[PDB]
Amino acid sequence: DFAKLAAAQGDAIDSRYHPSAAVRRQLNKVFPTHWSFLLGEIALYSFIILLLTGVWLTLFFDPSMAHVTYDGVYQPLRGVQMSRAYETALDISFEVRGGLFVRQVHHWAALMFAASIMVHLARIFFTGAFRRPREANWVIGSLLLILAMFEGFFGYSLPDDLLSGTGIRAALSGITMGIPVIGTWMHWALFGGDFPGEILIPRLYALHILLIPGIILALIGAHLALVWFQKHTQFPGPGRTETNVVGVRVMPVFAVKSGAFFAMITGVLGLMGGLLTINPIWNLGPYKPSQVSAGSQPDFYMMWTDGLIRLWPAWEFYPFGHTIPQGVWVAVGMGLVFALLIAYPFIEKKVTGDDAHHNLLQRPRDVPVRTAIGSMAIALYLLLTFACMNDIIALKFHISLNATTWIGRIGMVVLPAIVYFVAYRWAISLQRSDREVLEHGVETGIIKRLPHGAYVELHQPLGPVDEHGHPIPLEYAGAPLPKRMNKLGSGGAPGTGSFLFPDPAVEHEALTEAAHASEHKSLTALKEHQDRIHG
Amino acid sequence: DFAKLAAAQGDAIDSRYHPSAAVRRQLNKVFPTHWSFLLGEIALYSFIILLLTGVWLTLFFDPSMAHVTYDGVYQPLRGVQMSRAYETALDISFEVRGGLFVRQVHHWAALMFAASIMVHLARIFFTGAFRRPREANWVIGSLLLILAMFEGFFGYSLPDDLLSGTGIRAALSGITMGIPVIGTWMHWALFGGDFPGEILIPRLYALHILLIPGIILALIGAHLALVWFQKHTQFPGPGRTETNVVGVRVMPVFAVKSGAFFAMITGVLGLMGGLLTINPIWNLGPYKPSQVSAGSQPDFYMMWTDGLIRLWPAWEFYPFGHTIPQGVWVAVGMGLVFALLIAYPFIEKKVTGDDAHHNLLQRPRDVPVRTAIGSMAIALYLLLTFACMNDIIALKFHISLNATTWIGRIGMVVLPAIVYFVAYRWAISLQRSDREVLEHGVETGIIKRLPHGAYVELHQPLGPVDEHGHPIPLEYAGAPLPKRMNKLGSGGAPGTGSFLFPDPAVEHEALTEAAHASEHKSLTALKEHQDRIHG
Ligand SMILES: CC(C)=CCC/C(C)=C/CC/C(C)=C/CC/C(C)=C/CC/C(C)=C/CC/C(C)=C/CC/C(C)=C/CC/C(C)=C/CC/C(C)=C/CC1=C(C)C(=O)c2ccccc2C1=O
Ligand SMILES: CC(C)=CCC/C(C)=C/CC/C(C)=C/CC/C(C)=C/CC/C(C)=C\CC/C(C)=C/CC/C(C)=C/CC/C(C)=C/CC/C(C)=C/CC1=C(C)C(=O)c2ccccc2C1=O
Ligand SMILES: CC(C)=CCC/C(C)=C\CC/C(C)=C/CC/C(C)=C/CC/C(C)=C/CC/C(C)=C/CC/C(C)=C/CC/C(C)=C/CC/C(C)=C\CC1=C(C)C(=O)c2ccccc2C1=O
Ligand SMILES: CCCCCCCC/C=C\CCCCCCCC(=O)OC[C@H](COP(=O)(O)OCCN)OC(=O)CCCCCCCCCCCCCCC
Ligand code: HEM
Ligand code: HEM
Repeated sequence: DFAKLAAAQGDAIDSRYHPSAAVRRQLNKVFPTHWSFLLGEIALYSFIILLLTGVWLTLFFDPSMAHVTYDGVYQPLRGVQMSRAYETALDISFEVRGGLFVRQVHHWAALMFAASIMVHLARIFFTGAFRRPREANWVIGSLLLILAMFEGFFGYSLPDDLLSGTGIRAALSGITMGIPVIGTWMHWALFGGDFPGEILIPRLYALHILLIPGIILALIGAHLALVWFQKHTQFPGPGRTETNVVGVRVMPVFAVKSGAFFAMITGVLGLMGGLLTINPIWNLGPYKPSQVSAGSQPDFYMMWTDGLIRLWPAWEFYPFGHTIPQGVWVAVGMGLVFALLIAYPFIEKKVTGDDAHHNLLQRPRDVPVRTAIGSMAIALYLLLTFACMNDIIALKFHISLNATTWIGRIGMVVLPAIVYFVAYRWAISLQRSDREVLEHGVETGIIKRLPHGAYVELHQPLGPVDEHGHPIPLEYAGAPLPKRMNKLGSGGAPGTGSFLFPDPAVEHEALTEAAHASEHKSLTALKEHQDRIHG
Repeated sequence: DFAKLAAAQGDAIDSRYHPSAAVRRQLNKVFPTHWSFLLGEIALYSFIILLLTGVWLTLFFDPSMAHVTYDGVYQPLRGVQMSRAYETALDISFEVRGGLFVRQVHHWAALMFAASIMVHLARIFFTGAFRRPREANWVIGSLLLILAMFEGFFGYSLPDDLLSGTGIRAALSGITMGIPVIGTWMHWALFGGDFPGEILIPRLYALHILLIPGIILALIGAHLALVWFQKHTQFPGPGRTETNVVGVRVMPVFAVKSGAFFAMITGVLGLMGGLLTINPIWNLGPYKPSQVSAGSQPDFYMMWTDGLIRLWPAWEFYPFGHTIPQGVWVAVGMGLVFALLIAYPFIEKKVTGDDAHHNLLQRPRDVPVRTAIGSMAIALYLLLTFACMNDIIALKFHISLNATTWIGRIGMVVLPAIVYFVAYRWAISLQRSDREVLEHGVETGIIKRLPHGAYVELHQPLGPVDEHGHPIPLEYAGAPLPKRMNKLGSGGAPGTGSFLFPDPAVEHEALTEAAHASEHKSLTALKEHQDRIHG
């Protein structure tokens, strides 16, 4: 008797505790059903997959520089001096069933985690989901993005490898040791001495399995709690105002679709862990200071820092008996990037002057300057990311390496400006398109007027029509407009039988009539709620 | 203008978010001010200190069996093959400033964590805090205790040492291989091979710094949330009923005293880490299968399992072509111990019939059978612990080793019975003493009657006095009774000046009658509330 068991367990729960009111509040909480609001959920799900795979990896990984001859199963690396970290990473890859798959899906989950954090940041920045409220949420999210970047940096550096060890030698050692006043002191305190210090990988292992992931988990908890109790903002729409949340309740629809999205995201990650090879450490021999490859790139999230290193024009300063290497330039650049990213909402509010409590998002077109600035920043980030890849770009796409380097150098001041101007004008022209649609109706097929040979597009007004043909122009309301009769009630009722065969006419008529009635009911409910709110 | 800054920050917080009602609820939450309710806080604080010191330790610890010659500073161990784990533990001890202190305070915090968990378990069990509302809390707390025990095991097993290594060899390896159908398979899965498998310490390091601490943190969060929302139970008292919490609010008093208690617990643990030497691994050479020591004990929280191993009388069964060693006996014993501990509240309610919502604690004297059973269990646990220590007990206290082993064997069935009987009768006699006080008043000095030579103790009634000398007996209300006029309004007004010199008589009188007024005001307020609840 499952129903009896469920009722008895509910009574027991509500007797031991009294969670009825709180649980009802959680279930009734309304969440907007916009697709762009699942971008953060992508990052959350990738983080969960990262945790689950990381536990499995920690069950088999041994962090240490203690030198060992492989004497394992991978023949091409046998009798070669390697660290225990590399040896156990190879053991995971080869001598543990499914270990290669687990580590590959872990690395793919890391890449998706970074990418989805970046996409979520784009969404919130361009839709203005940070101003007045949620500004602290944006701040902690920026901290979270930085932590994710460095977490992946320590992760793919964890198995002592030629590629990743070269990346460590470049960034962690050179940049740290070039910093003027305390650079060498930070280097020696991180590495327990010179660069190959015997504690680097154990320290990174601690940082990467417990310390940084613990902070990421705490900040994700704060992030989700803030989103939960500072009700999710929504785009302007029919019944959507600054003092309501139009969407679907947590229990029936939102919960099921979020769980299904989690399932699909982990399916994509597993498919890619299987079908696509990520970080073949067996190909990448053990780290040796004397050995190196030509690629020498970090993961795509640190690729912009690496590209900054490559592009910056070798400017070094030599004060009285001292040196200020080019590493400090990139270090200060990263510091500025992170400071600006963290402090943007406060910078934006100081500049514009808007401290009003904003709960309705604004379409990126409706804010030309901010969308222009975001496009400029994304252009700079892409420029740096491809500058880091200039080696392979030059190799495959036949362009001289010096040409790629100088293309990056010139573009990082030219391309951001070009993209800013183009994005600003593009946003304003999207606004102009919205206004033309508002004042003339949607466009359709052309008709030749009866008496004379006039051609008229035969528009379709979106609002009340004046006594004569032309309609009364509507006022923009911050919400998307239908620019194709395609997406309106025009040519959208195919025979509802099947792909191969029809259904009985009675069933088809019943189905289509019921669907039309449901559409009428939904639109009327939205219209009446909107009228009640604004009247 | 700190006041203005605080006001502006509060307004900004209440504008961005709306935490006014929730924060007021948290601040106004009332917590009973009984000392025994700080026992769980002791464990929580020791856990926090454990986290803080463990992060520092992981910054310097390298888990690996990779063999290395020390070549450090510690002269007595130079050129000796040791695992990198032992080498880095020695490096923490000697070659890191304060690393010895940090690891010692970490181990002392582990011991205090186990001890305070045990004391808190005793408190709740004997006071009946596990009844209907909080059996789930009891269950998760039992899981927490088990996790704490095993994490301490893995923690003092992390630095591969002679003592910890032989303890691992005995408990983990032997008792795992002993298990009949899957013992050897479990051993091979855990160690990745034979006992000295080269993944054991990395696996334990992961389990100990990330996995088990994560589960313990989640369970402590659930525990504290349950205590917070299922308002803390309280002992019977003047104004205390099953539907109220008499105590102090969170903000002014409880928060301050809890923070101060955490400070003092940290101070005790730091003082111990300084003055008392805990696990001096340097005296203990690196683990070798051949080297041994006479002591060979685990930490006190696993000493009971080790004592079970020692005492259980070598009963092995040999099915058709197989063996069932004596280790499986102890494995089943531990299983039974944990099962009974976790399932006691449900066992208690099945036995007694209590399905009532209990919010008033029971005095251990007021619940004899449960008090007797708890005393019997504590006696068994102490017998097992001292049986594990029987080696050192025999060495120092001159008792034959065989004599101690057989004392343990006989007493593990005799001492539990003796302690059960004694505790049951002791509880009933405490009840009898309480009723004697209720019916005769508190006892005082003797007086010789005027006409004849009778001697009367000159009692002091605690309630209304009959028309004649003898008082009207009061009804027992589950609250402690004052058996000394010491603790009542008698002999409690020393000169309030100072230790060496007096104060002006006007000041002394003002202070003393102010205190008298305050204490009688408190008594009257409690009395009025008690009368108001029913009257
Ligand atoms: C399994 C099992 C319990 C087997 C029996 C072995 C055993 C514990 C026998 C009892 C030990 C005793 C009390 C020996 C003294 C001789 C004796 C038996 C006298 C008769 C006992 C009796 C009924 C006396 C009447 C009055 C009475 C109650 C006297 C008790 C006297 C004592 C010793 C009280 C304290 C109890 C106690 C600490 C016993 C030893 C237990 C342990 C584990 C001590 C651990 C310990 C040791 C071993 C150190 O060397 C040490 C060195 C430096 C700093 C700290 C320590 C430390 O903590
Ligand atoms: C970026 C932004 C919105 C900024 C707001 C303004 C602001 C506050 C700036 C503060 C700091 C400064 C100085 C920033 C300038 C440079 C900068 C952004 C530095 C930090 C870099 C960083 C940590 C994060 C930037 C993240 C971001 C939003 C990236 C664009 C990602 C998005 C939304 C892409 C569109 C979504 C989508 C369908 C993508 C798939 C289509 C493809 C393939 C797009 C192109 C593409 C991309 C985007 C790669 O990242 C990439 C990496 C490695 C190999 C190849 C590719 C590649 O082909
Ligand atoms: C060789 C080898 C080892 C292979 C394995 C690889 C490995 C190591 C690990 C991966 C293996 C596993 C275990 C994969 C599956 C992971 C997993 C749990 C998937 C669940 C998805 C699934 C099976 C769905 C079935 C379809 C179905 C009926 C769905 C509806 C019922 C379900 C499952 C609902 C789940 C709801 C859900 C995702 C809860 C997540 C809980 C968390 C952390 C947060 C909740 C939460 C969410 C989700 C928000 O979006 C949100 C947005 C704004 C503010 C707050 C929140 C918030 O608090
Ligand atoms: C990849 C790209 C790089 C990354 C890009 C992200 C960084 C933030 C982006 C842009 C910041 C500069 C914005 C433009 C600032 C406008 C200047 C001005 O002239 O002030 C006019 C305003 C309007 O006032 P109004 O009553 O509307 O009158 C209309 C008059 N025509 O005045 C004010 O309130 C504000 C005056 C002071 C503003 C100070 C803002 C900067 C604070 C320091 C942070 C560092 C900035 C880094 C810059 C890159
Ligand atoms: C929080 C976000 C995280 C990110 C972005 C991340 C990223 C990465 C990446 C990219 C790798 C390289 C894998 C490879 O090269 O095969 C890695 C390795 C590893 N990660 Fe993480 N990780 C995260 C969290 C975790 C967690 C929570 C754990 C433990 C529970 C963990 C444990 C490990 C281990 C043990 C390795 C070494 C595997 C190997 O050497 O192949 N990671 N991580
Ligand atoms: C939660 C309860 C915990 C308990 C009961 C516990 C217990 C112990 C004990 C008794 C030791 C032996 C120390 C020595 O022999 O000097 C130890 C070692 C260690 N603990 Fe834990 N610990 C806990 C949590 C943690 C956490 C959270 C971390 C990491 C953040 C950690 C990291 C370590 C490390 C790295 C060692 C080895 C250091 C050494 O060998 O000296 N512990 N643990």
